[PDB]
Amino acid sequence: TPEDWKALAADVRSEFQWAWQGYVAKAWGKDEINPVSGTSRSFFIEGHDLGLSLVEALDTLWIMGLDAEFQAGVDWVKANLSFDVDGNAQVFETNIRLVGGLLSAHLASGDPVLLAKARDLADRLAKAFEASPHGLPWRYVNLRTGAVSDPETNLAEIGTYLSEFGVLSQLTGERKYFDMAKRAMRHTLDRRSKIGLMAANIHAMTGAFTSRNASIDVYADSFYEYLWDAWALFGDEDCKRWAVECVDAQLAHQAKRYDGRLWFPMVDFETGAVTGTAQSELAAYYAGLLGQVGRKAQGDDYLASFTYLQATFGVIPESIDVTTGQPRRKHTGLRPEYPDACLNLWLIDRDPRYRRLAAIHYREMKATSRAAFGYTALKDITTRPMTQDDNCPGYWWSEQMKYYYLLFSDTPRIDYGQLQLSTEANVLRGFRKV
Ligand SMILES: [Ca+2]
Ligand SMILES: [Ca+2]
Ligand code: NA
Repeated sequence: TPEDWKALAADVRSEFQWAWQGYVAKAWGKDEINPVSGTSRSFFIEGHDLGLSLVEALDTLWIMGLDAEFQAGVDWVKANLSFDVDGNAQVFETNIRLVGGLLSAHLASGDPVLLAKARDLADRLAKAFEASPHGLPWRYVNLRTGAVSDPETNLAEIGTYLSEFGVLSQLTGERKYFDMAKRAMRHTLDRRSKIGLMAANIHAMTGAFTSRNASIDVYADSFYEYLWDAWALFGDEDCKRWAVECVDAQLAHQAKRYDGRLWFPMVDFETGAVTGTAQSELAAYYAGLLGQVGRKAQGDDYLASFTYLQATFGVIPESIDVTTGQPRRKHTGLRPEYPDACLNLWLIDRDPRYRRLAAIHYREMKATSRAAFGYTALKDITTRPMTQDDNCPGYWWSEQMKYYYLLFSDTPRIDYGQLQLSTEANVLRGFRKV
């Protein structure tokens, strides 16, 4: 019997609403729910929660037509959320989760307060960029005082701002945000090796690389997304060029086959010698990026490596050894990158294969991660049954339930031709208001 995609979408929505009810009951205004114990935890600043999961959920709720829930969340933000806090926030996570989550909720609703708050937060983050003579952000900033800490940063944490900051520039009229984000990316691109790669680790004050490892994976990942995304969102010609050049260099020097499967291990950024054998589950975003930049066959080949992991292990292992294709770790982070890739590739030509694969992933999530008050990360994927930890990461609220719903629902609330998603799946273009 053919899959009833609309029924599956309705199931995703039902499960999301059920999870939201758990959040309201156990973690209202708090950063994350721990859905096994039915408690909450902080994310950015211990003991000074910022409603993280609530903010992350907002655009998802609106897209699903969970309007009462959306408005309850928006109304909480408007009454309660502020960033004048004497504590250190990680600049990267704060931008993609809170600035981006407020922006997508603003674009869905039109509510000016959500933009005001996004902009206030971005101005606090800007101090981290201003503290570097290169415009490379320090990793942490005190939200009240502007004091910075830890300049030993990485491509992802210097280069995952241009989508949110560029949208701020469009909405506010002030070019400073776009300019600040782009300058940091240009810094590392200008320091590409002769083979077109950047090392993943960089110092905000010296402006120099602090390792020799080029990566598509953790430390680097979303830098490469945001090059393409800035072309798509802003028509930036430099970013269009850079996106394709960077991916070309990765395909030339990092694409390696092991046991017939495509992987992208770390390599020396100048010599191309392989320098690692690990691949994170988090690398699966790259299958979608490959399609976006005009390398779809390569993207499908890379997706197939993760499809192998899903078919073999049920849940994709958090990290694997590329030389054996086996897990390196047994726990998980309830990770969204497989349906991320499926949605991004499906947006190209609507091939139902991607729906098939994402449905496996959703059903596996239901079979493994469901807990009393929501969905949780896993302790051990190798035992039967798989054992659970006790945490619903904030990104779950923005990412995989949205990906599944967008893949299955054909919702009239999104213009699928104009849809743009941040690395946190915040919708930054494509809302069709009712
Ligand atoms: Ca991401
Ligand atoms: Ca992306
Ligand atoms: Na969101």
